[PDB]
Amino acid sequence: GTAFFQQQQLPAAMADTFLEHLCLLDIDSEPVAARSTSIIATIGPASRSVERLKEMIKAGMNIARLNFSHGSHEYHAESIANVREAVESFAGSPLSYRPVAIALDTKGPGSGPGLSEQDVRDLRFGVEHGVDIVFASFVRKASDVAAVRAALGPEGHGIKIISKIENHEGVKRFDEILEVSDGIMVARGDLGIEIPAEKVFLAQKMMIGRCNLAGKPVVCATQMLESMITKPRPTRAETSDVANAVLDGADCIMLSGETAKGNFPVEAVKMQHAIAREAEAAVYHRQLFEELRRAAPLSRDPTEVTAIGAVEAAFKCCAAAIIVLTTTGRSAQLLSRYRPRAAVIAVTRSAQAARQVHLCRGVFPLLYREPPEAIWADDVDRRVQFGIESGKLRGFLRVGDLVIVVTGWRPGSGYTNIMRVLSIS
Amino acid sequence: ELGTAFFQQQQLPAAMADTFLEHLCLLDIDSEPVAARSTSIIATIGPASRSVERLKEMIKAGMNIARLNFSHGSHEYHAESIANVREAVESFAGSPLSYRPVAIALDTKGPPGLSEQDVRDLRFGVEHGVDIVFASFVRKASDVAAVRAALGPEGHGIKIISKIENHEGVKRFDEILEVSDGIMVARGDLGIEIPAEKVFLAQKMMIGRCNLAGKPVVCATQMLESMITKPRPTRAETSDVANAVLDGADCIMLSGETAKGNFPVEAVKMQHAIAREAEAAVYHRQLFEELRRAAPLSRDPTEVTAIGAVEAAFKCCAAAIIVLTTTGRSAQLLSRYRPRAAVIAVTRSAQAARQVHLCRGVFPLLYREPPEAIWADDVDRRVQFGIESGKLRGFLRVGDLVIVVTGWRPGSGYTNIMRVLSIS
Amino acid sequence: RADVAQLTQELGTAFFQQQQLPAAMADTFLEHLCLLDIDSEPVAARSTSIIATIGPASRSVERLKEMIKAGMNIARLNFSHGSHEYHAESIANVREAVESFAGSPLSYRPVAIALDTKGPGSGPGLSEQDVRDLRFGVEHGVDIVFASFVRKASDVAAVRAALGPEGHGIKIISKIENHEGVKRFDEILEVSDGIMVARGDLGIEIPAEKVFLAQKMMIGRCNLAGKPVVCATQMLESMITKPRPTRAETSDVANAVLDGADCIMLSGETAKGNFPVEAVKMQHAIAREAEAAVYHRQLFEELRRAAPLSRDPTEVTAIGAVEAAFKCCAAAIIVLTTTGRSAQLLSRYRPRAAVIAVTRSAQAARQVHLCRGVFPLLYREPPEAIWADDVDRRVQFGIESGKLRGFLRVGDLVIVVTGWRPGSGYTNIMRVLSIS
Amino acid sequence: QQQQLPAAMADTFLEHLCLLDIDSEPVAARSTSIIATIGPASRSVERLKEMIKAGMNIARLNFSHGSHEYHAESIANVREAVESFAGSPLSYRPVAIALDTKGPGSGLSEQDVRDLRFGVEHGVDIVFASFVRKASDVAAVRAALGPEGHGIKIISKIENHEGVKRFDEILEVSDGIMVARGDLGIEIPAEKVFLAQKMMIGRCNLAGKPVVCATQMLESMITKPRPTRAETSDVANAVLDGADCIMLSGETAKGNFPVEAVKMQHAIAREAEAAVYHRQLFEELRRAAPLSRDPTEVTAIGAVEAAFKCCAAAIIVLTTTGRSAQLLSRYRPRAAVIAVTRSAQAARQVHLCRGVFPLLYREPPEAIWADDVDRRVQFGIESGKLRGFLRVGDLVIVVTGWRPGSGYTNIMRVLSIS
Ligand SMILES: Nc1c(S(=O)(=O)O)cc2c(c1O)C(=O)c1ccccc1C2=O
Ligand SMILES: Nc1c(S(=O)(=O)O)cc2c(c1O)C(=O)c1ccccc1C2=O
Ligand SMILES: O=P(O)(O)OC[C@H]1O[C@](O)(COP(=O)(O)O)[C@@H](O)[C@@H]1O
Ligand SMILES: O=P(O)(O)OC[C@H]1O[C@](O)(COP(=O)(O)O)[C@@H](O)[C@@H]1O
Ligand SMILES: O=P(O)(O)OC[C@H]1O[C@](O)(COP(=O)(O)O)[C@@H](O)[C@@H]1O
Ligand SMILES: O=P(O)(O)OC[C@H]1O[C@](O)(COP(=O)(O)O)[C@@H](O)[C@@H]1O
Ligand SMILES: O=C([O-])C(=O)[O-]
Ligand SMILES: O=C([O-])C(=O)[O-]
Ligand SMILES: O=C([O-])C(=O)[O-]
Ligand SMILES: O=C([O-])C(=O)[O-]
Ligand SMILES: [K+]
Ligand SMILES: [K+]
Ligand SMILES: [K+]
Ligand SMILES: [K+]
Ligand SMILES: [Mg+2]
Ligand SMILES: [Mg+2]
Ligand SMILES: [Mg+2]
Ligand SMILES: [Mg+2]
Repeated sequence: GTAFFQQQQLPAAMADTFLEHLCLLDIDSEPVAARSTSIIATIGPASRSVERLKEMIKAGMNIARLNFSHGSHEYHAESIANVREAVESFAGSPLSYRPVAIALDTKGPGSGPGLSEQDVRDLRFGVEHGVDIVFASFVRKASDVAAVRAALGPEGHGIKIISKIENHEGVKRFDEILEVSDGIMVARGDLGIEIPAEKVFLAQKMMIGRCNLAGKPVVCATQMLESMITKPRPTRAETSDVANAVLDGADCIMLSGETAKGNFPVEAVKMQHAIAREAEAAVYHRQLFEELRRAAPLSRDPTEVTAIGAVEAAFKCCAAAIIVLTTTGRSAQLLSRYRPRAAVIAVTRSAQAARQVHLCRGVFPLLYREPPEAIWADDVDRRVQFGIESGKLRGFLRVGDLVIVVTGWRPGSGYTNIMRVLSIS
Repeated sequence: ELGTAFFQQQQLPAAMADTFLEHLCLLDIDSEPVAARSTSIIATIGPASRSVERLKEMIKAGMNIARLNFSHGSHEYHAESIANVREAVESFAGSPLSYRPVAIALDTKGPPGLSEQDVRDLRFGVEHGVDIVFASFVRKASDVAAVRAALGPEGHGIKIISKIENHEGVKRFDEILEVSDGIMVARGDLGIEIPAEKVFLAQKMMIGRCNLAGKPVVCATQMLESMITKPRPTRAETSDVANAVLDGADCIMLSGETAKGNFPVEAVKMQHAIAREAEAAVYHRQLFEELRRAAPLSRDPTEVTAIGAVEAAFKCCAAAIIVLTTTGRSAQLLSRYRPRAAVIAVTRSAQAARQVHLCRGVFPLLYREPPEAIWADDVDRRVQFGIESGKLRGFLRVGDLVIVVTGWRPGSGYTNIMRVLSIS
Repeated sequence: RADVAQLTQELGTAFFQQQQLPAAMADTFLEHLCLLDIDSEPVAARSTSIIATIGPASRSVERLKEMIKAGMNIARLNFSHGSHEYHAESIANVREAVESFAGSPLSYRPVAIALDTKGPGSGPGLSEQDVRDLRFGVEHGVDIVFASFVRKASDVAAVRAALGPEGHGIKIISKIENHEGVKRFDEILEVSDGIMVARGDLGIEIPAEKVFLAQKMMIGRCNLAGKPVVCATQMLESMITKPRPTRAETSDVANAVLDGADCIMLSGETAKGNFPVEAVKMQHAIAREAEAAVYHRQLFEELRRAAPLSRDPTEVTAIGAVEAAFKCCAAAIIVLTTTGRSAQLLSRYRPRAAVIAVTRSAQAARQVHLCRGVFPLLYREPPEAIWADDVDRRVQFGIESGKLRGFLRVGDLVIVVTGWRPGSGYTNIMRVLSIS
Repeated sequence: QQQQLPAAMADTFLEHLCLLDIDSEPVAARSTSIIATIGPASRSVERLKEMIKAGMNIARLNFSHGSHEYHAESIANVREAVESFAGSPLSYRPVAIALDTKGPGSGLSEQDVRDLRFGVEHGVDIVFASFVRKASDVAAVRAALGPEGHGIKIISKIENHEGVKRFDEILEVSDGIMVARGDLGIEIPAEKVFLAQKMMIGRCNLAGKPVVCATQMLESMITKPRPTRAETSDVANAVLDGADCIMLSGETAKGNFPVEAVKMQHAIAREAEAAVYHRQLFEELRRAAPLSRDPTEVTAIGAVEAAFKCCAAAIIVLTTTGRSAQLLSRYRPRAAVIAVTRSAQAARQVHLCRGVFPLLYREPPEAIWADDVDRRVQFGIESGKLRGFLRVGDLVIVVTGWRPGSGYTNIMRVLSIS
């Protein structure tokens, strides 16, 4: 239909140049797709009430951040329990249940060179309480990431380490840090004090670009909607900053004081949600996909090979979604690195992977709870049908849509190799 | 890894260039072609190439399609030539490393409508089971419809390749291509009907439009003309063959060179050698991107699977794309995106195996095994047949990655699956 | 590597590490972002003009001199506040601070005066207060009018009519502040001299989360049209009370420049805030960093591809001069202009080289601040007897001022743009000159 | 529209090919120079006048055949036919004389030393040096031309594997290259010659140096009045590849249709030049060309950019050595490069550069240098109007210098005709 091609900035998406793409942006072209940039909300006095956390989950919060710079272990354990109670209050309806990751933001090394003793204790607290992510403060070199990894012990092997770049050394040693990290956070607060304030945008745009190239998650953080701590609406610079972080290529956007201590935690989440949807439709996918494809090296890994085939197939038919079965989240992450316009619906039995895939843009995790079928092929199909039924319920899919389905040839992680074109019935 | 030697062969340094100009500068005469020759060779069978023994040598040299020119000879003469082609083709039906399907194409004499002789010759083609018709002097869409009507109740599966030989056919090209299975740039008559210095424009335009439409295009006439009397061609002749391949031609043709000349086998060998060199020199980076950008969005799962499979093949430098096809359509749709990987088409149809030679880079395998009771097993047996033939022919080695294209249920029109397999 | 090797041996590796030059030679926009370096220092003069609102915090002659030194190019007078007497006093103070540096072209900095109208309130047509304020502007010789709440082409015709016969030279920058203005944008831009993305009212008239789409669309269309575009409101809002801005604020300023804005504006930051000079200095520092981070390779190619073929010799000379400037990394393009038009046409192709515009018109010297990368040099000398010698004196004046201000260095290449006959509209010559 | 303008505005090379129209007639003058070998079939003064009218720009004398006396007679006949049109200076066409050496066979041969000395004594403009295989071979040819031999342009013939492999070092010291396909097709596999041709043409286009495509281009025309389909295709593809010159050997030296072979190359080259995809070509030439601090190089790119912006009918350039015209030519403008020169040798040698139309200025010098320049520019305009290049209302780009003498080009002006 003609109405379909007027929505989600589709006239601007078919432009032959970036300049004509900008000229074709339409304030009346309403976003159609689900919001793909994850929202991280920092927990605190303003957002710990189980009833308030349910409202923030409904507003769009995907990751709950625990700032270990404030509060005791007892306070953070209560935070975790309240988060989990609000999240599990929706588990009764599996087709609409939203997983929410728990991220521990460390205090940092302070005037020291290595892992502080408080960080060692907080990291072990995280492992004991099953946190999904660590936002490691003031990472300056690859050895800092190794020390965080060592402090998590043998039972914290699955925890994702997102390195916070907050100073000149972190920016200069970026490549070595990214190589050993699961992802990066552009921690603009400290970075804006450590380097000239007028240079932060260069560091942000560089790090987002390099993470997009590496296929690793990147978070844009601090003062995104700062004025919303006290005011019900943000400034023009604030909405622009959120939209530009999304247009830059950020996988996640973050709220600090806006959700931890402010008077508008639910409204700050709703504002980030509304801006991110508008900004994602305004992404010039033609140039982005082409540049991601050209820059990505050749690969002999069947997961990586299937992912680019599926993203290409998804673009060819305007697929509403790419449904992928995943154990660790990796197959969904490899689909995500090519920035498809189609939503990546990731079906998994791992509650931890379902939480952690929120770090990857455009990945919508679905927690599958059923015990395995006796016939593996039937078990794979029930999970694909679960993705279709959830997608229909959530508005991602309709009858007649085309979907790309990504599976593997055998059980277990690391064997994704099949891409199938499916029509929604 | 694949090794430094791997990335110096088949013009791979020139393939990674960021501009077409840089790509030309990086072409290396020492960079040897490794992939199998993907542009099919059509050889005209006449007095100089009719014998069963000569035909076996032409098949070994690379002939994929045998052309019978109905402007010369009689029905009896061409029936004997067809029988000799089939005898030479079936002489290799043992050793699978030598058995190659060979299509039979009937080139009509030409025309106020369809000529009485054309109606009789087209009827002869149906009775003798020809695979293709090269229809002479097609000027408009109604000319194709007349040839289509003459292919009668039994020959609707025969491919009609319209020969564009005059100003009217060039001007009415879009309407002709829409109703034809493919096109032949018949340069001989075209060079007399329009100024000789304009033929290259017509050739480049028609090849481009056929590539865009995803339909086969043949470059024909005087490609190696001097080889009718001389054992080696001129510098202009080898250049013409290489440039037809670089232009985007699916097939290249030999007329008098193989029908009446003194070096028919040498002419086939020469076209084979040039085509291999020219295919490695194709700038796939720009070609694939432009084919992709110009091709409209599709909701046909075969077309969607094909672009996914070609993208996947480039990503891992796949040795081949193995496709299961009954009519040849799934292989044709893979072929339109010009993959560097060979498209191994496994089929139970002898006709589809011969006809897919019209599509660049499609290597047909005719499968004769009895069907398995379980369809999923029958599919795996043909996929393994393609891998084993590929290993035997030199396309594949253990540890290689291949892309496998199949459908979700039996029958034609359901291709929707692309799998990345590691060769064991 | 080979398309920079000889110039790298000549100019040195240090030259090619500054002003984001490694990021500028990238083959993709993605590679360009990856190559951005916080240690790559900006070298070029700041090309995006700063508009500062003059009010209670920035009215004094002494404060205004500090603001001019900090980088203020255009003084905005908001006719929504104050009286005619109040704004006349502000204009006189701006002119006194500006003329305190008139002693030498090396210290002179021309500053435009812009009148921002109150608007039509609930009225469809021009308000009676606007008619009086517009006549005040003509009587006080303002250079620009920022016309509030423009909704259609007839609104700009009404503003033009209210300026009378003596306000023909005044530039009209239409403020787009509502849904109707955005929808009728093309018809408004066609009759306006430029546009202002008035985000404050626009953010109330349309959903706040859609303002960035309107800003990016309008900046793109103005860049395509070759007309000035201003990004305005809340750019450094927190600097009204704090000495440093938020991370969102510096990002917003950098992104307005990266979007293609010719001017950036400060409102309460300079009108009523505690850090007016610091707000101007902050916009100057961010704009210099953001201009070096512009991906000129894609920008110039896209401006070329989108611009139609032209038979106007000024337009033809401008693209030839911008192409020549990029080829040799020219330090500047010196252009002779009467109305500012030849400098504007150079400016639409976004050269990295500074456009030094030599003019005798004091008004054109002030108004060219609306065009990104145009540095106005007012020529005060009496005309020579021979026209060709007058032109050469003006060109040498640009070179000597450029050397003294640091734009030009010995060994640099400059591109010189002149005409064949006197008078406006005859630019047709481009010359490559080596600085000795 | 004419001259493949619908195909020229295409956004992709594929769509450009699809838009090629056999009814879109070429309008611009033929840019690719034709080199014709002068021999028994083309030696007469009367035959040479018809070859000049057919389009011959450079006369090649093959020193593998004939004697010094024979070639001197051929040179005299070429000069007599060329000067028969000098009465009308606005339409006179200069013709270069090129000496093709015999070669080294089994250093520089003693016969080559004598033939090169003959060339200097007879004022040849170009040397096509046979079997160049390294930079030292070019230096030997340069030495054999003596102190009174720097004026002659050395075009190195690449005819074997070593020449192809050491191409970059040969191109660096040569004025240009000839893809000598005859010997190259015997020295390397015949099916690889197209790779060597396309690589060498690309590298010469990148270097901004002339490249000639030679041998068997219209071979069948030695005995037949019309060429084969492969032959016309080969000529068109050499032009589409980026060749500055195309050559006729036996077709003009010993064949039954020498004038027809020249006419055929002229007709094909005009069609192929209009089918060049300038959008991609200019962008790639610009991107690949290095940054430069030379004002001639800087003015050249500015002028070519300005010409495309207004669809300029021509770029009129004043040149002493031909260098300013060569630097304009390397950017492949669609606009004709009309090179107004006082040097007769420069007017002949500039035929090696695609799209350069040489004009010999034979009017008296004006008193004011500034006045003298304007008359050389008006000369270009009057010749252009007479030859069909220009019409009243057209836009031209004029490339002049700031001071007399070679090496000072730095000015580009946009001028409206009449
Ligand atoms: N040139 C010719 C070609 S063609 O250009 O390759 O089409 C084909 C043929 C002949 C040609 O002369 C014959 O003489 C001939 C005689 C008797 C039976 C059959 C043929 C024949 O097929
Ligand atoms: N923010 C303000 C702005 S604006 O937002 O930058 O336009 C402008 C002004 C004021 C602001 O506070 C005043 O208080 C003011 C008082 C008395 C006379 C004139 C002004 C004035 O022009
Ligand atoms: O993204 P991961 O962790 O590699 O998971 C992909 C795996 O998921 C599957 O699709 C389903 O496997 P399971 O039945 O073990 O969940 C496998 O075939 C595939 O290897
Ligand atoms: O190219 P075609 O003619 O559509 O053939 C493709 C068909 O081949 C298959 O892959 C295998 O089908 P069969 O088992 O019937 O041969 C089908 O699933 C698919 O529809
Ligand atoms: O940019 P404008 O307004 O068209 O002015 C450019 C004009 O300036 C000049 O360079 C010099 O003109 P004047 O002698 O009138 O100052 C003209 O040749 C040219 O037409
Ligand atoms: O093309 P070349 O060899 O560099 O020389 C072109 C020369 O032509 C001029 O425009 C005019 O020079 P002349 O007075 O010597 O004819 C010079 O200014 C310029 O240096
Ligand atoms: O730690 C952070 O979030 C910061 O410094 O911005
Ligand atoms: O019929 C043909 O093949 C021709 O005319 O070239
Ligand atoms: O008028 C203004 O400046 C605004 O609305 O932002
Ligand atoms: O010498 C030549 O010209 C050749 O061999 O092609
Ligand atoms: K912290
Ligand atoms: K025939
Ligand atoms: K106002
Ligand atoms: K010779
Ligand atoms: Mg911090
Ligand atoms: Mg014919
Ligand atoms: Mg307003
Ligand atoms: Mg030779």
